[PDB]
Amino acid sequence: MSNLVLYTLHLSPPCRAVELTAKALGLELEQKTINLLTGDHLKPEFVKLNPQHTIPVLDDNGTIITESHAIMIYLVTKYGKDDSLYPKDPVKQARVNSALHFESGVLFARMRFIFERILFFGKSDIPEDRVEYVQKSYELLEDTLVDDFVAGPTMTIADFSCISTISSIMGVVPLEQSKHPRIYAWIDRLKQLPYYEEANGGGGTDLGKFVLAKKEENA
Amino acid sequence: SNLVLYTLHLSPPCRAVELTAKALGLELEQKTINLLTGDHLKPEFVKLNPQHTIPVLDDNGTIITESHAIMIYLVTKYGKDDSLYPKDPVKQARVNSALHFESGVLFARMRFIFERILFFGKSDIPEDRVEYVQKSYELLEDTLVDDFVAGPTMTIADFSCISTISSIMGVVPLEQSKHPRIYAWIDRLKQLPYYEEANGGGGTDLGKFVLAKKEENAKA
Ligand SMILES: CCCCCCSC[C@H](NC(=O)CC[C@H]([NH3+])C(=O)O)C(=O)NCC(=O)O
Ligand SMILES: CCCCCCSC[C@H](NC(=O)CC[C@H]([NH3+])C(=O)O)C(=O)NCC(=O)O
Repeated sequence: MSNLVLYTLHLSPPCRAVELTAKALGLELEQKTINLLTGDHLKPEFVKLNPQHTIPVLDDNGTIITESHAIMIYLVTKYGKDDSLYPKDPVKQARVNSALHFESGVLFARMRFIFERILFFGKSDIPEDRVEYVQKSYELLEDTLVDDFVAGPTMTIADFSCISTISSIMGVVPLEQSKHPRIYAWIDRLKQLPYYEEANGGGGTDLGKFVLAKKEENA
Repeated sequence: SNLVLYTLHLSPPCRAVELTAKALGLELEQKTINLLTGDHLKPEFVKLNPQHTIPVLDDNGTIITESHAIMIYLVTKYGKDDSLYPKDPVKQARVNSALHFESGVLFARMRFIFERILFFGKSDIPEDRVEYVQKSYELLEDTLVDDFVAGPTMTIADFSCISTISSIMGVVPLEQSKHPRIYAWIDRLKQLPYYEEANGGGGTDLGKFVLAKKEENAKA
């Protein structure tokens, strides 16, 4: 059939989670750039694909899938050769599902509460409370990492959500190494992947850099 | 033997679980975790959930944290059919997408509003917080193309959404004339014979309690 299509932007953290998932699955993704910065997500063809007007959005031969965590689950279920990235055991799957919602309701939400007002609303500060909210999220991630990976002894799509966000926010709200030895060790694991820098590492670094740059530019 | 829920009825994600349990005909044994007295910060609770949030499910020794994971787990283990959580990958992707919209958008913005009031002695709701919330309503309204959030059928994504929306509309006004789809979706849900007991009273009461805490904090 047709190559999977991702409506996407490499700077976007949930887009990078899907790109790591694809690489892990040995899937090739056709990327169509939706540039948020020149407003492409609000242009009206894109709004028909996604009424929430967010990226990523998946086009699988006419089946449209919105939302990074739904996209990654969809890809593993349909294109996985096993369920190592997304367990089929109800209990180990619950540990993954709980970690995905941690990423969306805590890690990504708090990051967005910090980045969006700068990238999109023209602000030039990061308030004391935002810093504390984010740093609290780092601490929750540290406490969750009782195992090598976020949702157990094995790497799952919940690791990809988590690192796509953490690698972006770390260079704005500092993640100090000694308060956070478990996160540090975990980053190291994921960096061992052959596709890590390419599918996430650098896009994360660059998003952090870009927010600081646009913030001096807003002050 | 008893499925146990570590819970507080005012908490939206606890009520989402309560709705799901009713929809499946399950009976939950509820154990109070009083967040207002820091029950969740105690070592006994942190052992159950290192993120120290409610709800936590205890299924005969098996510990399942996080409302959305718990609802899935429960439908997976106890559902007689798949209508509340589909097996079909595409249909299921539309529910999973609404669940992450509830956690990442509806709940996270409601908590960005409530938490500072209930725990940090704040008397205000900053302007931007109100704007985040109003924007969450508009996104939900645009999502409701069908009768329910993830299609023509009611799913666990409806329980998660209403538990929250029923709590925040008490505090940040959800204007009827601008959100007629949300109002019609609410009326569908309140038809459920277990709606009031499982959700309606708690949602209303959390709204009230936030409004009362806010006034209290503005005195002293
Ligand atoms: C260059 C910076 C990249 C932006 C950083 C935030 S990620 C992009 C943002 N995406 C989301 O909010 C997606 C959240 C959703 N939970 C998912 O995981 O897909 C968006 O499309 N926002 C557009 C909108 O919401 O209107
Ligand atoms: C008076 C009732 C008001 C409670 C409203 C917020 S709900 C309770 C709050 N729960 C959560 O954040 C859980 C959200 C999570 N994604 C889920 O759905 O399980 C909590 O335990 N918070 C504790 C913490 O983070 O320390």
